[PDB]
Amino acid sequence: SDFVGQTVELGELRLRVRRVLAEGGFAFVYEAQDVGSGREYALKRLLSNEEEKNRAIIQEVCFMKKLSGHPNIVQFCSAASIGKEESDTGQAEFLLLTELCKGQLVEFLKKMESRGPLSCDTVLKIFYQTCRAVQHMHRQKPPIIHRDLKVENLLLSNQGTIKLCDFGSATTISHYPDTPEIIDLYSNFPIGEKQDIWALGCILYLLCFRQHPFESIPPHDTQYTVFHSLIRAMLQVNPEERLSIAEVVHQLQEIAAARNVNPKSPITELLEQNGG
Amino acid sequence: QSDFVGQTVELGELRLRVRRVLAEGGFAFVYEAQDVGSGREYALKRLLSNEEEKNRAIIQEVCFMKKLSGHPNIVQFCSAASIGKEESDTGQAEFLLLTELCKGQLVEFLKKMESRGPLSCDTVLKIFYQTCRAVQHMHRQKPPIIHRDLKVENLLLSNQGTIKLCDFGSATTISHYPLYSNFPIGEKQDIWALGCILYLLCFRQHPFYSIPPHDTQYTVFHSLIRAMLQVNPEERLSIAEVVHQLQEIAAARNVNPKSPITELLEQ
Repeated sequence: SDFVGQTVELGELRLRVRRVLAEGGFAFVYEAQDVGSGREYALKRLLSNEEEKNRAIIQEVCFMKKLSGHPNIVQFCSAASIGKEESDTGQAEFLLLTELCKGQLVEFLKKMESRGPLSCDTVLKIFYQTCRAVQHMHRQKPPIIHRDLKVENLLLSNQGTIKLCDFGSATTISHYPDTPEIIDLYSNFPIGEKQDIWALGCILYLLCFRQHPFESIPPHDTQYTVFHSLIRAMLQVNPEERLSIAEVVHQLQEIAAARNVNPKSPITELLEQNGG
Repeated sequence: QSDFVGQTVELGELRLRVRRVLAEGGFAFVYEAQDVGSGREYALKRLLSNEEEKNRAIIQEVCFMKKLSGHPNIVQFCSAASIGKEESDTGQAEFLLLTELCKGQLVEFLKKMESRGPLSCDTVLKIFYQTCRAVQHMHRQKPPIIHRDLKVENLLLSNQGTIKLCDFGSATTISHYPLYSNFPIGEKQDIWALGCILYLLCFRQHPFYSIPPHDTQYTVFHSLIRAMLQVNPEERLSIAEVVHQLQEIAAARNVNPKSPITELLEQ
């Protein structure tokens, strides 16, 4: 692989591939710059030799496009595909172009470790903005379930706000039509939301206490008390007793209003630091 | 455990007497049901769930059944309904899927025919064509619906003596589909599974291969078997090509391959 250095055409864009930003399973992510305009992007390149992988990749692209437009989701810019024979890999090649963020949230959190625990207001804004993204997913008809919510996948935008970008594990119901009860487009069964709520509860716990919860709230904590009932309500062992994302977001708004915080605003205490 | 036989279940205007069990398994049981007000008979599938992942898979199955209904080789969807965990007698979410009642499972009828010797090429042709036509309807959707569990044991025979597909519990597709229609997304594995069915109908064993060296009866099918069972998925025929070849075979045998499979229907 030396995709770095190449130029890639996507519609009217001519993108110089500047460097690698991230790698792993299906895919690598690069920094790219459009020659005509100077605009900068993240370019994800996913390779497939197999029809099951084709389906998963195309599904990811559809979710990115569907969810784009929310302020806490990365913006979808464009996508393209190269057939196996016409590609330089001898594989199907998929190119997904999105907004370039400042970097991964955890890189900015590392910088704070030497200084001290995060303020409750910083936690509040990170977690609110994350939960707002998840809300936008769960409110779709039918709901889109993320299934892989983790702190290490969250991005910080250039404006200092959280962005979700990893829809490779997401799922929903296809061909949803937009005494027992006849099934209506007005259905009220959970279809995966509750596991996203649990995963978010783990994020909250980790943001406050800086340890992973499964290996209870630390008995001597008095700094993050404001979040204790939410943590307990999201980490209920029985999925059906967990809050919905609407209730989670409502509670975080109440908390923000009571703390004089606009929870949508830039997380400036991270944005003073370096992570990408 | 079927306390359910003998109950009456209301689904809108239907009042369905649950007459007996037809089929069972992990997810679900299937019952014969009869509407009191009309005398109409149905298959009633009852799917129980204690978890959200299963709720999703169930509702997905219902959505596929409803989307595919209307094709002559797909069981007809009639209605669906749910009972919440608390209001249900199981202490679980209960889903009820009501469809057309078929005559029975295809393999039951094939068993009866064993006594009479190998199936004629015409019978194989009609069974296989009608199966492939159902799969074609799936693969032609935009985006394609992939079945993923095609097997001879799951095929039904209708009351008119035609093949019906009914098991969409393993199916998948792409949601929120908008540059992409050239990529296979699972069709080739359905093709392989269908090739196994054709082989099994002719030679009465599952290929897993090799076409039996001494066969001269089913020669007309040999290349289609080989073309569907290619080791490399991308070298396998599409379902459109498969159907085209079966139609040519039919026309050369003077057979309307959509018509009732009468030789099964007298069993």
